[PDB]
Order: sequence, then C-alpha cells, then structure tokens
Amino acid sequence: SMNLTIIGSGKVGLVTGACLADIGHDVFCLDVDQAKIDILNNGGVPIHEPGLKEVIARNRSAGRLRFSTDIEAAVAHGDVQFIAVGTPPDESADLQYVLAAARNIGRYMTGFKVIVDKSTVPVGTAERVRAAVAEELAKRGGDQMFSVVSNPEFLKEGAAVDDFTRPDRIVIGCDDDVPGERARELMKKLYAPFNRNHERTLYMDVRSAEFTKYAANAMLATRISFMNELANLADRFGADIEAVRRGIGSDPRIGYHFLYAGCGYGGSCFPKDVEALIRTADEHGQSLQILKAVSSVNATQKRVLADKIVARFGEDLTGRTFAIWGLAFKPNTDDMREAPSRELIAELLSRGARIAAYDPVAQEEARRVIALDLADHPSWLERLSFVDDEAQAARDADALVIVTEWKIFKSPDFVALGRLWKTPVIFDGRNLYEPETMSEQGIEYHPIGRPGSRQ
Amino acid sequence: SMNLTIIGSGKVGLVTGACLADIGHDVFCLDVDQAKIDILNNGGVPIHEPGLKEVIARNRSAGRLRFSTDIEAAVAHGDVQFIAVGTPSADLQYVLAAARNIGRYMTGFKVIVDKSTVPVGTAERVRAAVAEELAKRGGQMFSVVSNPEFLKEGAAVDDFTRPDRIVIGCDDDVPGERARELMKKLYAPFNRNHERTLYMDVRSAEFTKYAANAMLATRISFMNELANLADRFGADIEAVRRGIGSDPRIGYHFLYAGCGYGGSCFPKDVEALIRTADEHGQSLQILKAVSSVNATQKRVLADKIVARFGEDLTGRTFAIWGLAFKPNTDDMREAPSRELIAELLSRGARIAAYDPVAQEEARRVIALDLADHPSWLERLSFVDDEAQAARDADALVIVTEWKIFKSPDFVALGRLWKTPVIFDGRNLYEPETMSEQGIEYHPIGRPG
Amino acid sequence: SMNLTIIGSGKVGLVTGACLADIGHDVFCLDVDQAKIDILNNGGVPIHEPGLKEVIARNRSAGRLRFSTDIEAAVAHGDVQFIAVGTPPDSADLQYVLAAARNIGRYMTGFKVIVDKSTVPVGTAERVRAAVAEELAKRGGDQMFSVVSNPEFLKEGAAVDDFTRPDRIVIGCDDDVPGERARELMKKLYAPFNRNHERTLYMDVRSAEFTKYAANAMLATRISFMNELANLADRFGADIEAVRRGIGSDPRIGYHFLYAGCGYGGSCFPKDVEALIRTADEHGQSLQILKAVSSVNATQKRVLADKIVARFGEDLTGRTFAIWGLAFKPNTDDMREAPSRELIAELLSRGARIAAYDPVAQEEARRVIALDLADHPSWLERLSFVDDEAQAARDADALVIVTEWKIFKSPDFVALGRLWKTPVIFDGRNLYEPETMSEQGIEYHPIGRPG
Amino acid sequence: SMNLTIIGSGKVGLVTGACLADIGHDVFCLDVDQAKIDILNNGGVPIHEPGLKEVIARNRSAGRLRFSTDIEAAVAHGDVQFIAVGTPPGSADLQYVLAAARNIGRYMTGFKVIVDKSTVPVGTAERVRAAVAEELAKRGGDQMFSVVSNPEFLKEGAAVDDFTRPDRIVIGCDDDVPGERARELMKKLYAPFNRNHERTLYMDVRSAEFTKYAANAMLATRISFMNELANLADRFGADIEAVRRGIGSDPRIGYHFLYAGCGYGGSCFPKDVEALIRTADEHGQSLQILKAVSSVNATQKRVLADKIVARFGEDLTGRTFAIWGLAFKPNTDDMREAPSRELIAELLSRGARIAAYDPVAQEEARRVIALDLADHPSWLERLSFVDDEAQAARDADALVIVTEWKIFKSPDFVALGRLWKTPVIFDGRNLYEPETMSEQGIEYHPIGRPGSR
Ligand SMILES: O=C(O)[C@H]1O[C@H](OP(=O)(O)OP(=O)(O)OC[C@H]2O[C@@H](n3ccc(=O)[nH]c3=O)[C@H](O)[C@@H]2O)[C@H](O)[C@@H](O)[C@@H]1O
Ligand SMILES: O=C(O)[C@H]1O[C@H](OP(=O)(O)OP(=O)(O)OC[C@H]2O[C@@H](n3ccc(=O)[nH]c3=O)[C@H](O)[C@@H]2O)[C@H](O)[C@@H](O)[C@@H]1O
Ligand SMILES: O=C(O)[C@H]1O[C@H](OP(=O)(O)OP(=O)(O)OC[C@H]2O[C@@H](n3ccc(=O)[nH]c3=O)[C@H](O)[C@@H]2O)[C@H](O)[C@@H](O)[C@@H]1O
Ligand SMILES: O=C(O)[C@H]1O[C@H](OP(=O)(O)OP(=O)(O)OC[C@H]2O[C@@H](n3ccc(=O)[nH]c3=O)[C@H](O)[C@@H]2O)[C@H](O)[C@@H](O)[C@@H]1O
Repeated sequence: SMNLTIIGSGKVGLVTGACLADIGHDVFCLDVDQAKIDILNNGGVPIHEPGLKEVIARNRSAGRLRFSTDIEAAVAHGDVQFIAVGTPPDESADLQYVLAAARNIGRYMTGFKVIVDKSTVPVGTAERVRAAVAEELAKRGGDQMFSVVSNPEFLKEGAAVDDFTRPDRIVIGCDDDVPGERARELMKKLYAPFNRNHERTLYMDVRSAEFTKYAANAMLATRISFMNELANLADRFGADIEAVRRGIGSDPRIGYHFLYAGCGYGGSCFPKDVEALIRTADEHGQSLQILKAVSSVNATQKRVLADKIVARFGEDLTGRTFAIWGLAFKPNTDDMREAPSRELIAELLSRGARIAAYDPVAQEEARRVIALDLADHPSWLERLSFVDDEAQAARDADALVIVTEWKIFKSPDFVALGRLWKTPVIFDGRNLYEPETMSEQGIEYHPIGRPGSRQ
Repeated sequence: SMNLTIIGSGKVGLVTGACLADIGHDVFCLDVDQAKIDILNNGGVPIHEPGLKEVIARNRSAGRLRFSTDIEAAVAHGDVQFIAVGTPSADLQYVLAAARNIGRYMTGFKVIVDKSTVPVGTAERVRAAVAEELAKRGGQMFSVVSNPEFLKEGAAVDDFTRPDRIVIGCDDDVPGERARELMKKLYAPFNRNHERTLYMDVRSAEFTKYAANAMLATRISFMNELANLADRFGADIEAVRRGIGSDPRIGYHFLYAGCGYGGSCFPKDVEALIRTADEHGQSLQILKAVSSVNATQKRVLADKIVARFGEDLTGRTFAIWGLAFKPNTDDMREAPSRELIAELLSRGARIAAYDPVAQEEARRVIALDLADHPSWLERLSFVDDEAQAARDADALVIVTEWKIFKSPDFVALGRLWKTPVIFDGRNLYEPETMSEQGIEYHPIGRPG
Repeated sequence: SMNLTIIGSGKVGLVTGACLADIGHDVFCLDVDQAKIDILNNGGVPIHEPGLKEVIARNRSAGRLRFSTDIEAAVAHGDVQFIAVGTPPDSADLQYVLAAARNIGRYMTGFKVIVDKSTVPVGTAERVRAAVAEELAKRGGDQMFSVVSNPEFLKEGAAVDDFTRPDRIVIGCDDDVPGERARELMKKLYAPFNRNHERTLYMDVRSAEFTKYAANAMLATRISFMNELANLADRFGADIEAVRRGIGSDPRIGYHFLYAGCGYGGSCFPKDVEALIRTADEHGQSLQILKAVSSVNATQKRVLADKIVARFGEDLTGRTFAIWGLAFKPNTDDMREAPSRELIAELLSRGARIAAYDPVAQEEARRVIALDLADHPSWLERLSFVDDEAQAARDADALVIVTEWKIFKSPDFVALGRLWKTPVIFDGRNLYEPETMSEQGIEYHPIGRPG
Repeated sequence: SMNLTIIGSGKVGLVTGACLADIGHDVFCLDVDQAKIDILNNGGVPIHEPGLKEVIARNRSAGRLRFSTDIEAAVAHGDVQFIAVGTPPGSADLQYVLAAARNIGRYMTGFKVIVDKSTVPVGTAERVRAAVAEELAKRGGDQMFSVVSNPEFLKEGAAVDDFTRPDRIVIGCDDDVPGERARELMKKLYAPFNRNHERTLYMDVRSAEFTKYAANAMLATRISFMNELANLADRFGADIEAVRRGIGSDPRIGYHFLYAGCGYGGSCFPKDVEALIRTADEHGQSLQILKAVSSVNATQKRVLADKIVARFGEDLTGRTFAIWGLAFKPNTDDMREAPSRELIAELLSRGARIAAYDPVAQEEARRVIALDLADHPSWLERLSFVDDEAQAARDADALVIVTEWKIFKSPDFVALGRLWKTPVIFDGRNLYEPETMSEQGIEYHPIGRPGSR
C-alpha cells in the first residue's frame, strides 16, 4: 500500500484515483476547479461513468480517497504523483496544464518523487516535464532526485471503470538510470495486483511508451477509415460491406474488431490524437501519408448521410422534416465532442429542413453544443427541436436518420412509426438492420456500404 | 465424395487439387503447359511447397489424382470446375479462356468456382462467356461461385487443410442455391469442429479477398511510417509493436516494420484494387498512401547506406543476407532485395549475396532486371555460405529474416569483414547485444 | 424475429427470456407460481441479478416480454418452447420438466421445437419426447416436433453478461428431418450471437446433455485438485499460490479456477457432481476421479473448524468468532451449500459465540441457518448477525474469512485492533499476503500457504 | 555473457546447454559416460531431438560449447552450475544428483550458483545444500553459495522449440543474501527471454520444486478425467470428442490435453505422478484424486485388449493383429511406459501373432519388448516388425492404432482392403470420423465414440 496523488479530476484522473484507492492505496486527488472538488466531496460525479460513483463513495468513507484543491498538501502526500490533467487542441496539443502541474511538484518537493505522465501527451513531453521540475529544484538548491515515467491510459469513455480494473495491458516507460530503475520497481509494486494471473504489465523506455499511446489510437482510426473507404466502394461494386467485414475479420491476423463502417469516428480522443500525431510528424519533417489519408476519409464520411439525403430529396430541403436518432459520438455516453450528428444536423438545417432529434442521454449536452455551433444562424436553431421519445421524432418526417447505434434503436415499433412519419424512409449511418427485413417491413432503407431495398 | 476438376497447376490449383483429393474426392487437374503436366506425372513438383510432393504422390497412387492437358476430358470429368489459373492491371484472359472451354463442352449442370484472385464482378464476365458458348449450342444450367484462396506461399498445404475460414459466394436463385449445397457437401470435412465456412453473395466474396490483402498491406505500411517517425522521436518501433499489439482490437500480427512488403500477391492485389476503384470513379486515399509508403521503404536500406558511406560506393563491398521476398520460399517477385541490389550496384559497389534457397531464382531475375547494365552484373556475385559473403565487406545488410540469420558466428565474421557494420531491414537482433559485440548496428525504427 | 415461450422463471428462464426478447423476439414467460408472476408484472425481480431489472423493464414496455400463469396461452404462443424449470435433488428430480413437457403435448397446434435448457441428466430429452408423443396419441396428432438440448452456462450473479456475451452456445439435435428443422430454427434464433467468431456448437442431443455435466465436473475437479495440493503444501512448507501461478502459466492448464480455499458451494456444482456420480452408478460405472473430487470437498468444508479447534481446543465455550462472508461466493446472496453454514454449525456445537457479516446475504443466511439448526435452539442464541464488518470483530478470539467479497480485501486493521480480543485470522480464501499480515502484527492462518 | 556448466547430457542437459550457448554463453557440458561424451565430440547426437544437432554444431565451432568428462575442470569453469542429471529407480533416485552436488562442493573456488534443473522431489534442494556445505566443512571453506530451483518444461521431441520459446521460466530462490545474489544472476542469465512479455516467474525454492510435479499431475489428471468420461460415453451413447469441444470452449477449462485414448505413457508423467503420490504418503497424506488418476490410466492401457478379446474371444490363437504406432507418443522414439507394450504383451499371451509398425521406434521397441517378454521366448516368435505400415495388415483379423503419428491419418484403405482378412480397426487415438469409416465399409471401434459395422 502506497500514498498516491492524482492531478486532474476528469475521466482519466477520477477513474484512476478512485480505482487505485479501491485496491488499498491512499489516494489524494487534486484539482484547481474548486466547484468540481466541491461536487465530488458532496457525493456527486461530474462524469457519466457507470460504476464510478459507488467506487468513489466506498473509498471515501473508508479513508482511502480524498478530494482537494490544496496544491502543497497534494505534493506533500504522494511519493508517486500522477499527472492526469487535460490536453486541449491549440493553433495542436496544449501542454500548459501539464507543465504547470510539473512545476508545482518541483516547487514544493520533499524527497524522491516518481512523476507519472498519465495524460495523453506528445513524444518527448516527459523530457519537458523533467526540465521544468529540475529547474524549480535549481531555484531551491535541491539534493532530492526524481524520475519521470510514462504510463498512458487506455480507458474507453463510458466503460472506464471496467477498462481500468481489467486492462488488456499496462504500459510503463522508464529510464534505465538509477532513479529510473527505482521508479520502475515502485510501479511494479503499485501495479502488482493486476499481474496475478497473466502478466499484464509491459515495460519499455519512456519515449516508446509515449509513442505507443498515439500509435494505438492511430491504428484504431485507420481500421475505421479503411472500412469506410471500402464501404463507399462496395456501393459501387454492389457488394455488402458487412459480409466483407466477417470475411476479413475471420483472419486472426486482422481480427474482428473496429471494422464497423458507418458515418465516421468522433469523440474527445481519436480526432485530437490523430491530428496531433500528424502535426508532431510534420514538425519533425515527416509527412504521415496513411494517417493523413485516414483523417481525410473521416472528414468526408461525416458528410455521407447529408449527401445521400440531398441525393434523394434535392439540394433544397425547405419543407422537409428529418428525425435524428442518436446524438452522442458513440452509444453509452453523453459526450458530443466531434460527433457526426453535429455535422449532419448543421448541413440539413442549412438547406432549410426541420430537425427533431432524440438521444437517450445526450439531449442537454447536444442542445448546448449545437447552439454554440450554430450561433451565427439563430434562424436555423428555430427549425431544430429535441424530443423525449424516439417515436415522437418521427412525427411527419420525410425520413428517419440513425447516427448513433444505441441499443434501443435495434428493435423499434415500426408500426407505431408507420402511423407517424410522412414516408417510410430510413438512412442508416450505423448499419443496425438487415436490409431484407427492412424490405419486407415496407421500408425504403439506405444503409452505408450495403445494398438497400428502396421499397 | 465428388468428382472435381481444377484448372491451373500453380500454387493455388496444385495445392487445392491435391488436398481436396486427399480427403477422398476424385480430382482431375488440368493445365495447357504440357511440360508442367509431364513433370507432375513423373513425380516432380514445379513449386517449393513443403508437404506437397508426398500428398500428390499418395493421392496419385491411390487413383484420386490425375494430371493432363486434355481439355474435353477435364470438362467431362468434373461436376464442380475450379478455375485456378493465373492473373498477370489484372489480366483476365486465361480465366475467361477456361470459362469458355467449360461452356464449349458442357454436358449437364456444372458448378464453376472462381478460386484465382479476380476483380469484383469477374464472376459475371465468367457467367456471360459461358452462357454465350451455350447459346452457340442451344443449351443445361450452371452457377458461378466465388471461393477465394487464402494460402501463404511456402505454407500452402498447412493453410489449406487447417484454414481460418472458407469463403463461399453464391447467387440466391435456384441454380445458385444448388451450387451452394454442393459446396457445403464438398467442404463438410472442414466443418466438423467449429463451423469454418462463411457464406455470402459472390460480389462480396470477390471483394473480401482484395480487402483482406489490402488490410494486411496497410498494417505493414502503417508500422513502416511509424518506424521512420520513431527514428526521429528516438523511440523503439518494436516496443511500440508490443505496446499496440496487446490491444486485442488491434492484434499482434503483421506489425513488423522493416524494408517493405514483396511477393506475388500484396503488390499486385493492392495495385489492382486501386485501379478498379479509380475505374469506378473513386480514389482510395488510404490504399494509395499504403502503396506509396512501401515503394519508399524498399529504398530505405540504400538511403541509410549512402548516408553512411556516401553517394559514390565505388570501392565498397556489401554482404547481402536474404534474397527471397520472405523466408521459407524462393519466390523473388517484388523482392526488396532486388531494388536494394540495383541501387547499390548503380553507385559502384560490389555485392556478395547469400540466400539458403533463392540463389538460382535471384541470379536469373536480377540478370533480367539489370540487362541494360552488363558492367553492374560483373560486380555482383552469389556465395554458398552466409559467412563468405562477408569477406572484405564494408557492411553486412540483412533483407530477409530466414532463421539461420538469427544466430550467426560473430567471431568468424569478425575475421572476415572490413568493418563490423550491419544494416538490418528486419530487426533480427537486440541493439545492446550488438553494442556489446562491438558492432555498428543500423536497425529500422529503433535506436542503433 | 420469432415468438418464444420460456417455462420457468428462475435464473435460467428469467434471464434467458428477458435477454432473447432484448434482441427483438416476442417472449412469453410462463410459470405456475402466481406470486412470482405477480411480482414480475409489478416491476419487481425475485433474484439478485445485476442488469436484469432494466432489461426486463425495457422489454415489457416495448411489448416484447410478458409474464403469465396461463398454460394454454403459453403453448399457443411459442413455436419454440424453452423448458427452463428447476431440477431439485432427490438425486435429480424430473417431475417439473416432465410436467412442462406434458402440457406442451396436451395443447399443441403445429410443429413445436422443445428446448431442454434446464440442466437435466443424459437421456432426459428422450423422456421429454416420450411424454409429448403420448399426449399426442391421446389426441390423434399428425403434428410433429423435435426435442433439442440447449444447456445453460450462466454464472449466478453474472447471468446477464454471461448470456449476452457467451463463450459458446451448445445445441444438440437429432439428424432426422424434424431435428434438422429444429436445428435451422435454432440457427436462426441464435444468429445475432454469431456475427464475429462463430459461437455456436452443434452436436447430437445426448452429447449436449452430457457436456453440461462434464463442464461442471471438470471445474469442480480443478478446485478439489488444488485443495488436496493445498493441504499437501502445508506439509512440504510450499506456497499453494506460488504453485497456482506455476502451473497456470502452462496454457494447457490455464490460470482459472485453481483457487484453493474452504471448498465449493452453491446451487450447481454439488448437485451436478452428485447427479453425474449417481447416473453413472446406475449405468454400472463408478466414476473414481469424480467420487474423489466430491470427497475432497466434503472434507475441505471442515478445514476452517479443524484449524480453529487445533488452535483453541475441542471446547470453544467462552470463545467468540467473527465470520466475514456468508454467501457461497461473492456477488450473490445464494446460501445453498455454502461453506459458511458447515463452519458456523461446527463452531456453535462446540460452545462458541458467532458474529457473522455479509454485505448481501444477511437475511438469506439468518433464514437457512435457522432451519439448519432448528433442533438446537440454544445454538442459535449464540449466533448474531451484524451490519458492519468491523462490529463482528468485537471481543473476537479470531476473525474467519469464508467468502472473498471485495470489501474484505482492504480492511481497517487498526480499527480492528481496537475491537478483537486477539489478532488472529483464519483465511479460507487467501485474501492477504502472509508477510503483510506479519508486519501488521497478525497471527495468520491461510489455506495452503505458510502463516 | 556468463560461463555456465551443465551436468548431465540427456534431453534436459543437452538441450539446455546447447541452447544457452546459442544465446552467447560459454557452456561446459559435463558427463561421466565417456562414450556419450565421445559421440557428441564426433558430431553425433544420442537423442531424437529435431534441431539439436545443428545448434550443437553451430555452437561448438563457435567456441561456446564443450563436452568433457573432466569433473574438476567443469566445477572450475562455471559460476552457475546446472544439475541436469537423471532421476531413476523404488520411487525417485537422488544418487546422481547428490553425487554432482558433492563434486561441486569438493572442488569449489568462489561463489557458485547451483541450479536444480532435473525434476527432483520437494526439499531436494536442501539435501543438495547439505551435501555441498559439508564438503566445504571438510575443507574449511569461507566461500558461499545458493541452491536454486529452475525446473524444466520441455516436451520430448519438441525440446529445442520449447526451450527457446517457453511459456514461462520458473525460478525458486532463498531470500537471504546469497539467494538474492543467485536470483540476480538468474535474472541476468535469462534476460534475452524477457524482451517481449516478461516470461520469468520468481518464487521460493520449495514452491518451484512443487510446481513441476503439480504441473505434470494436472496434465495427467485432465487425460484420466477424459478417459473415464470416454468409458461413460460408450454407455450413454454419447461422443467423447463432441464433449471435448463442448467443454474445451470454456476458457476456464481450455482445449488442450483433453484427448481420450488408450492412456498416457513416457518417461515423465507416470514417474512424476507416482513420485508425487509416494512423497505424499511419506508425509502422511493420501492424494485421492491423483491416486484415482493413476488407477484410471493403468486400466485404460488395458482397454484395447479388452475390446479385442470381447470381439474375437479369450483365445486369440490363430488371429493376427496389425499394430500401427509403438512410441509412447508421436514424433519420438521413446518406448518408456508406452501403451503399445502392455497391448502387445496381452495379445501375445493369448496366442495371437503381431506385426507392428512405427516410423521411428522400431529398433527401440524390438529392444524393450524383448526385455519385457524375456520369460516368454515363444511369444516373441509370434511378434514381427515391418518396414511399411500396409505390410503389417497382411492377413490381419484387425488393425490396432495406438500412436497417432501423422502418416496414419490418411491411409490407402483400398491397398489395405487387398491385404487384411477382415476390415476391422480398433482405434486408441480417435483418428478417423466414424461415418467416414462406415462408408468405407470398415468395422470401426474408437474410444468413447459410437463406432460402426
Ligand atoms: O485515448 C483514449 O482515451 C481512448 O480513446 C478511444 O476511446 P473513445 O474515444 O472513448 O471511444 P471509441 O470506442 O474509440 O469510439 C471512437 C469512435 O469511433 C467510432 N467507431 C468505432 C468503431 C467502429 O468499428 N466504427 C466506428 O465508427 C465510434 O462510433 C466512436 O465515435 C479508444 O477506444 C480507447 O482505447 C482509448 O483509451
Ligand atoms: O493472395 C494470396 O494468395 C496470399 O498472399 C499473402 O501471402 P504471401 O504474399 O505469400 O506472403 P506473406 O507471408 O503475406 O508476406 C508478404 C510480404 O509481407 C512482408 N511482411 C509481412 C509481415 C510483416 O509484419 N511485415 C512484413 O514486411 C513479408 O516480408 C513479405 O514480403 C497472404 O498472406 C495470404 O493469406 C494470401 O492467401
Ligand atoms: O451450472 C450453472 O448454472 C453454473 O454453475 C457454476 O456457477 P456458480 O454456481 O455461480 O458458481 P461458480 O462461480 O462456478 O463457483 C463455484 C464454487 O466454487 C468455488 N471456487 C471457485 C473457483 C475457485 O478457483 N475456487 C473455488 O473454491 C466458488 O467459491 C464457488 O463456491 C458455473 O461456474 C457456471 O459455469 C455454470 O453455468
Ligand atoms: O516433465 C517433463 O519432462 C515433460 O513431460 C511432459 O511431456 P512428454 O513426457 O513429452 O509427453 P506429452 O506430450 O506431455 O504427452 C504424454 C502422454 O500423454 C498422452 N496424451 C496427451 C494429451 C492427451 O490429450 N491425451 C494423451 O493421451 C500422450 O499421447 C502421451 O502418452 C510434459 O508435457 C512437459 O510439460 C514436461 O516438460
């Protein structure tokens, strides 16, 4: 059992801190946003993460988990200091809060600290974190040493508590000098309870660990863009992208996962990380061709639903009504960041249509961000409504558009719907239904990468 | 037990036919190259495929496997006719020619199986050709089926008998559903544990084959770009591989950066898919990038070498370990070694190449490659022993990671080369092992 | 989308019915217990299964899931009829299964596919087939059917996850023409579970029936195997946990279910192991390994008392023991065959006072332990249940751990130090690292490790 | 790079020594059998291990691998001393291990790390420690050492692959100062095996010693487990192979080592399972599951004869049986504890003639069966060996398959039909699919499945 400090209280820090406490460590979770800290200390949780509330509560009442804004108390407490603060897009990749945390650790250090970069940060960030802390130690005459370590984060939004407790792997990057080898043993000790069956931890140098995180997200992004290009080609060949998915996923060298063509990828991670890796690379004088292509295919894909709609109803959608099913960038979250629904709704509104959107969870967040998106077009927002019931969105719709494959959308009341829409047309950005089931249900179906039914 | 005909006697047809026989079918293997057929009938095997000779022999002597050039007897024999001929962007002549013959001499209901890798919609052309030759005859029904091939060169017999999956594409009309049942019957012995077979429409089966090879190609090019980025960040591409392969969504396989991909399949298929797409008015951005990264990567060894010894390599000698496009084959098609050796030769160097298996094939293709430069060829030799290549070398270059190169006699070598320098296009050795062995190591995507 | 009927509303039927609905099927869930039906139709859930309430609710409001006691309506509804009723030892009581089978035969319209989901002895599907064919003969029936075996692989307390993301789905069918028809229907029904890897596994019905037993029997064998080695480790002075990692790292053996402790319990392993032994004796064969496995477990359930008696004496009058964990495993409230019951009885019989704690099974335990010990009112007066783990430790001579619920993994050893009489812990689950206990000043008695 | 000595030149020592050299260590391989040493120094290899010859050659010519009978030179050379000598019979014979230990103590210079590689009984490392500390007392020795357990997990005939790409490496060390020093040395030694996943697993020495036996005992249990269920399947009319797929698909159970058949043999499982049972009775505990496991195997080795006698009668005089497979498993020539030996004995004793075939073990089988049957010269005259699988079938009343060598998987059933007396096959390894046999006109008797006629 060790004393750990986590700096930052978002998905990464909140989950990491709570869960490391849950295995018997004494965790101090620090943040500067006093309201966030106040809310946590009053039994609330600022993020939609199944499991997280009960774990936080359990460990607070047990004396293992504390929330505060006391910077000095935080650095005093932990021998291991996790940097888990955010990294906002710039112009790409804003290191200010990370370096600020690093500075404070250097400013008030007593003895040997292990400083862990948990937040997703660009290769070499750990050297800047080391330079910042070594300096604040020079302004103090410090014969106290430290090592910076890379321990990236692999949590999926809305599945973060499971992903943390039952990880595929744990990546640790350490220097092989003497401080580094000391920090390494401490990480070994810290993560022991995760290595009791298969050995889940994976050791490397810090620059490799930093890199790994980006490459991992970049490959997952490539897989998706890959299938999306092929899906648009399938429409031309008359093939079925879903048959092809089973077809190539059955080769264990490729695997079955993340090959789901649709209306593109969004969220707080892929687009940021892909972009950041492309920039870093251009800055080192290298042009990532494949990743550049991957990023371009996605920007295009986010426009595919509008294209299909415009191709079917015309350039001018004045007088049309579209039901939108699903707003969040993926199911089981309320995160609207980079969500395909936002680009879709904008295009449609701009061409004169009325939109009735439904999402089991993201209604509020969507209303907020889409209002900001469209600030310069008040008159568009007047043609956008949110409804409380999936079927209600369909009232007088020329078509229903599915953009996030939430479970409730998989088995709808097609008869109740038949009584509501103007025409039984569905555009499907996630391939939820089997075309010929749609055909027999009398529905004009427009999937992505498969043949439709159109009757 | 059914009677099958296989048309074509290269890797795909030879292995397919022999192996389908070995499970009790009566296989007629047809080809027009009489010499090939003569060789097979005299116990020889025109391809380097472990296992294949014994399987062919076993089944010939058992009366289940026959080789001939008799077109009509072939068509007469098989109720299922596999088209397994070659496809030299994307030349359909031999496939259509086989299709015609089947139409020309058909008796009853045939199931025609496109096994050879062919572009989406090829099965409709094969259907049109055969229906026509049936109209010149007042004709009996048939269905064209897609059943792609997933054999790795040099491991083809294993890959056929214990497949990951079997892909079958059929129409859902009544001929098509009849062909389907026949395929079900034919492949029954492969479905006795897990159900290995996967049914779909024919255009999707055709597509699957290309997408699969294109995804594999992407994974490689992907890691190669990252490898060249690692060199700049000072990261270790191999650590990264472990780092991202441990995510089961990504997987551990085909993430080996190096000097690029080669051979008779990836380059052809990736190019073919790009063309077909442009022809349908779509530009595959990712795949084009993937193809461009590989053309570049095959030049990476030369670049590192020129960066270290200069633009003019006159008076240098390089040892080349590995010629074949990958280990455990003798196939020199699209092999990185060919681009490397050309570049080096063109800048004045002497080359001594070694490969456990491909020496003859390499000598042949490299002579053709460099026909216009006789004087280059005079500076190229092949040797019989890996260490001999090293005699007076300024450096040793590893381009194919055959097993014997994994544990070399670094002392014997030390007695032979001019300077202990190794460029490594496959990342065989651990850098610090090389450092302690006194060796100047240039890996791909790692610190040296 | 098909119309399915599920007969029985316990773990197997409730979860199976709700979850098959959730993928778009129209499910009629039938049971005779009107109170159970009434509770379900009023938004309640008679079992502790995470996920299950929301899935039931979701699908009721969507018109895909219905609960009733109307036998005839149930048979009329489903073309596929799941028998998921219970099978109470005896050894192995088929009455409710046969009774369900009869009703199906009694009111059948057209071709039915009858699916034995409940765990039933090899050849049960022939008895189900005989029962239904007869009721059809009392009716002059030119309607056909096939009986199918589709065993269940749900873990209590993880049943909803286990159903939706299964290792494999086992289907056993005849290869006559009715059977091959039922097979296609099962293929159709289970399609959505085969979209990545092919999860479904076809075989004959007797082999399917058998598989279920052999699967539980092999898991039981692994545990009893490690338990015997654990008691051997105490003699060699080795560490059973080191050995577990030692042999678990061979992929032929694997890492799971090798956790020695105070034995196995619950509503499945003991029943199924016993059943398979009986069936075998009835077929003139003595399963030696399984018999040994069963005997090792009966012994292991006494190990905690033995260790305790060896330390404090044959007469425990004047001693007090804290009991942490009552349920047969963590994350359930099921007290069936729970080691804690044999432990608590032994200890009470020798004069001790017991204070037991469990985060979930308090009520269930109080109920079953009262029945266990009905002949011994005076024993029960020496048994209390407490609401807070630490409270159990008040004046305890030792703390005994019998179910490794997560909250027990990181306890307040100082708070405890202020409460117990002596810092002694007997550990039936190996929760703690011995030398951590040593430095914490604690006299630790694990199973199969040095203390 | 370290200097290592390996004591003993059998599978364990030969492979270990050669392969540790192959990663750059300087290996001295010691043995007392001068002929064995002579054969190795002349490019020969006393064991059937694919890959081994080339590795040995490679490393000899490179100056990293040496074979000798010079005891003192051996002790002088290695700072790490692997005990890899044999452990024969009585249960579990420690004499050669203790003798090696003594020599190490007799001639030690500085700090040695002594590694018990050979499979030895729990607490053997204390006896090795006692023996060496004593020989140091007869010499007045400051010099310290630590005994370490590093068990072996090689499969016979696959030993080179299994060594170089291991599932895990098990190391047991004391946690005193000598022990922690030996631990670091082992960490250093095995580093090149930990560059991807960390393959090495540290524990105390008694647990390491135990691990080795439990691992074999669990593998043995799985097999006997399936064999009992196989015999129960015959009664229920179920298919044991369907059950295998049925329970293998549960990742908690896994797919491996669930092949019912005519039992387990070889130089390891029976020895180790027996040893574990004895040690246990000696510590006053009766291993019930293991005892049953051992009992089920002894019985299974008799199943083929039982099925044959049930079919043709108590008296097999005038019958002839083809035997396909002799080695205890495929890809080896090891006849130890092979099921074929118990089968052939039974059959011969009832008057039958036997024609046996094996692609590799013919010589070794002739030798051991002759010794098994020394007291029955007349039996051996009714036993022949043949060079071609099909020749065994000449006039056979039946063909019996006991080792599932690959060549048996696709036989010339027509060629055979022209040779045997009746088309009858008893299959102790379940090679063929029953209904394929049925259509081929063959009376098939598999283990734990329904047959034909
Ligand atoms: O860096 C991070 O923090 C995390 O980023 C991602 O997680 P996240 O963005 O929350 O969720 P994903 O499940 O990756 O969703 C990505 C987007 O791709 C889309 N997608 C996903 C899969 C697919 O097959 N097709 C597809 O379009 C999803 O709808 C979603 O919009 C990764 O999945 C995590 O492993 C990583 O730790
Ligand atoms: O279409 C076909 O008939 C076959 O082509 C390919 O196989 P192949 O070209 O024989 O050889 P691979 O083993 O795929 O290797 C191709 C190239 O990839 C390179 N490679 C592979 C993996 C890797 O990580 N890095 C890498 O550079 C190899 O050096 C090699 O030159 C596919 O792997 C087969 O599944 C397929 O059936
Ligand atoms: O037939 C059934 O319905 C189910 O029965 C069991 O599930 P369950 O009864 O919930 O309990 P398990 O999780 O199997 O645990 C069995 C007992 O063995 C004990 N055990 C388990 C694992 C172990 O390593 N050691 C050990 O002592 C557990 O504490 C528990 O008391 C099986 O695990 C399921 O696979 C099966 O579907
Ligand atoms: O202690 C040792 O030296 C070695 O002993 C065994 O290896 P081995 O003796 O070569 O034989 P195995 O391949 O393990 O099989 C042994 C016997 O079990 C039989 N077997 C195996 C698996 C199965 O499902 N059924 C079965 O009958 C084999 O046919 C053979 O008779 C162990 O597999 C290795 O872990 C260990 O390193």
